Amino acid sequence: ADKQTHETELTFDQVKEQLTESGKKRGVLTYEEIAERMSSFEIESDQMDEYYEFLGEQGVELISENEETEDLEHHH
Repeated sequence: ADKQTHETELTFDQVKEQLTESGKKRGVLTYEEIAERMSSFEIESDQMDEYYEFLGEQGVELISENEETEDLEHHH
């Protein structure tokens, strides 16, 4: 719950919360779209794993990116 800035620059926490919400809506998240936003920070795969576990527990399946179509009924 560590708030983002007014410039829409988010924190690791906020990005976590973004991705969380997105995954919660979809039921899925590709690993690299998750990594994408975390590229603003320095997040290793180890730390990512912790987030993946988190997401999984909330209700988000993490797919790769080379696959995706269960959620592809939305343009955006």
